[PDB]
Amino acid sequence: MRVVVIGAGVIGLSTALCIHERYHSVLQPLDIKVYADRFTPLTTTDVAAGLWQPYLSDPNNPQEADWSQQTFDYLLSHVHSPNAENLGLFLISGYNLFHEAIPDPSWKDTVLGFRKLTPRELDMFPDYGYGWFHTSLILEGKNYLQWLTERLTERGVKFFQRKVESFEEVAREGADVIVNCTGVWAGALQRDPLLQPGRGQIMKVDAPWMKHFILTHDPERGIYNSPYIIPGTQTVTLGGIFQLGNWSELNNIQDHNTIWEGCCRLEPTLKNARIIGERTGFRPVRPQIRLEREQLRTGPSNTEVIHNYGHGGYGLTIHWGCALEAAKLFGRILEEKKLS
Amino acid sequence: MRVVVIGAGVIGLSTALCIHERYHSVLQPLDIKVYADRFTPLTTTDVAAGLWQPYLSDPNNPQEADWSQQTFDYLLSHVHSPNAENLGLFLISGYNLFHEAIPDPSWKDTVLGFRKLTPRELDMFPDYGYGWFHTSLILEGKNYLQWLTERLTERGVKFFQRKVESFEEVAREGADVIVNCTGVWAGALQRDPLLQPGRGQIMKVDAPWMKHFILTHDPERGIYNSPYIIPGTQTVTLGGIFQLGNWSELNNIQDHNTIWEGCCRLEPTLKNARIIGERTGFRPVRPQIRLEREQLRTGPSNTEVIHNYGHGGYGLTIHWGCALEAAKLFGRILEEKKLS
Ligand SMILES: Cc1cc2nc3c(=O)[nH]c(=O)nc-3n(C[C@H](O)[C@H](O)[C@H](O)COP(=O)(O)OP(=O)(O)OC[C@H]3O[C@@H](n4cnc5c(N)ncnc54)[C@H](O)[C@@H]3O)c2cc1C
Ligand SMILES: Cc1cc2nc3c(=O)[nH]c(=O)nc-3n(C[C@H](O)[C@H](O)[C@H](O)COP(=O)(O)OP(=O)(O)OC[C@H]3O[C@@H](n4cnc5c(N)ncnc54)[C@H](O)[C@@H]3O)c2cc1C
Ligand SMILES: Oc1cccnc1O
Ligand SMILES: Oc1cccnc1O
Repeated sequence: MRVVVIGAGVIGLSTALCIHERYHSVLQPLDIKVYADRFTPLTTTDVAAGLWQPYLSDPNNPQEADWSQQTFDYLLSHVHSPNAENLGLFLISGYNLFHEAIPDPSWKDTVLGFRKLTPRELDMFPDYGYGWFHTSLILEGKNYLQWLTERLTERGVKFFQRKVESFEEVAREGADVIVNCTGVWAGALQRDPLLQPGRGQIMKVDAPWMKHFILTHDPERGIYNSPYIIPGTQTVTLGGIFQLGNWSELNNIQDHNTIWEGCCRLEPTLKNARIIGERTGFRPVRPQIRLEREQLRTGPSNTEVIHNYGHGGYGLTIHWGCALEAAKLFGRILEEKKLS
Repeated sequence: MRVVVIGAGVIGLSTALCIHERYHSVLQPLDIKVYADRFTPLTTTDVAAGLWQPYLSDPNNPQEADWSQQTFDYLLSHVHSPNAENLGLFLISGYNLFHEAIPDPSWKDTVLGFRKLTPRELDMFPDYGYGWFHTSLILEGKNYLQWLTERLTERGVKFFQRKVESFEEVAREGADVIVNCTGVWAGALQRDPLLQPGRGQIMKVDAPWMKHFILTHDPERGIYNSPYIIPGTQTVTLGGIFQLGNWSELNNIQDHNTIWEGCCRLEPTLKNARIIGERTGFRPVRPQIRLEREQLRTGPSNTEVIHNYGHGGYGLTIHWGCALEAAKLFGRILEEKKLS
């Protein structure tokens, strides 16, 4: 039973882990290998602040609401363990701000102590007249990736640095199952007109007095395109850039100024902050996550492919539920192959 | 009009400033001097984390409730000014934890978004079965003292390092008004059996993933004797030591282990925190603050004394209200001296 996971971002590594921990005791030769073009300092997952918050509107696929929920419940049950720091997991509260009244989010009961902003609170934000406060979680991409990595290593999973040119190439070389977690780059292996980059650019700043996240929302400009501030473990993330179809993996002066003007307007104390770093990445945007099986007809017998990609701006928020679901699909392959 | 402020902790410095800004334009020869034995790194004020939160039970003197509200309102009006960091002022949310239901506090409408804990939140704290969540402010002593100092200097207020042996000594050398801001040490200038040290000890820790304050309450061990965790700007404060009558300005191994065990039980992730510093200070405990006038019968004509001391575990919380009220008493001296 030879398994190749393509992708070493959050989706790949979590999925790889979830499959191993669930089926290594019911499969004798269960070889799991991770093939990736880039690893854990240099993926999109690394660029993310790691805040748990799904989109405000209900998911096209209501399944996604569950996957996010399961991810929250799971992370929360580990927020008070000696590991948390190593994962980069911790609790944070903060504000979602809007110009006008809007309906509560579907997830309002997943988070802790979700409530509307009282007028006292809104006065700290001239530009805003409505919003929420709640306590969520941060799972810092970098850390989380390192942790998954050493968890995978100690479980025997081998890692290889390579670009896969096609599914067949990997099946040809002997994989029985292929787990496709190639993110925004999925379409280079199998055309997907629905999958597209939402370019994001962030600034890492030194503002340790910042203890709340602050997300602003403008329907006029679109989701993820309004300034946000998200404190991390060691630094504070400044953002508010979302540009569909842009493939330029390079920091942009204009976007820098936009991050900075928006965030300073939002929180004046930020002016005396020190700029540490800046980064760009590509949310793998898609009307819904592709997470399903496909029998790839190649040679004598077809090899099995589990797709797990298109997590847009919520990959950390949802990764774990998706990983449990990929593992499920994996178990169904086994029983059909009469190996369970 | 020669004015002497005795004391350079938060009470001295804020009262000095408050008096200058309110009366420098209505008195020509208004000279203000601060006499203190210890300054801004070496005061009890500096040992304090800076959380704004009055005692749970109502004050002996209900005036104190306003003085706190006033301090809060004022600090909150500057939370977003571009000075804030220099002040060491910032917003923070957090938990008050209890073993049993208790009535809401009187200040519940001063803080932001005050509410009770939901069951989900309580599960993060086995040992506790009830509590609060709300958003407050932190005014870090060290920074705030540094800030007042530069404000006072540019106002031409002179500081002198010296231990004052008596009120007479000071009046003898020319002061018309004396502002008594000598904290826990006040009894040495005028016996006060009501005033006593509530010794405290705290650990400063490197735990920057900690974004919430956590205060625990136990009636069996009593106020400030229960473990607490309070994130600052650069470090986190570990505490929960209150000992009436203890005059030992020296870090105690036992207390160290108590802080540590209590806080680790409370937040297991603190196990891998790095210990940076440790400090001891003396809460100026007294059944109520002494903030009032006294005409001290010295030499030919008596000199006026404003007492401002005995702020216990809540000096930073209340200091501003206290200063405005000390200035008011000052205004009354002037009109009696027929000089307004
Ligand atoms: C700026 C920003 C902020 C974000 N903030 C949040 C947040 O705050 N909270 C949240 O939940 N989500 C957030 N996200 C979303 C999150 O960043 C992404 O959803 C998530 O990282 C998607 O990860 P992935 O594993 O799908 O892909 P990636 O992390 O990009 O990993 C894809 C992997 O596949 C590999 N690969 C691709 N093609 C091949 C190939 N042909 N051969 C070999 N290897 C290949 C790549 O090398 C890489 O290893 C944010 C996103 C951005 C851009
Ligand atoms: C461990 C600990 C933690 C605390 N945490 C908090 C908190 O989180 N939030 C909060 O609101 N409060 C807290 N407090 C309470 C706060 O620290 C005190 O209320 C406050 O510092 C008292 O300030 P003060 O200016 O009266 O006295 P001090 O800060 O001690 O200043 C007194 C000054 O008077 C001088 N002085 C005294 N006698 C003489 C003399 N004869 N001649 C000359 N100078 C003299 C001293 O040198 C000193 O300069 C804490 C206290 C402790 C001990
Ligand atoms: O830019 C983002 C901010 C928060 C969550 N997801 C994103 O993509
Ligand atoms: O130790 C303390 C913590 C918070 C407030 N006051 C104190 O004294």
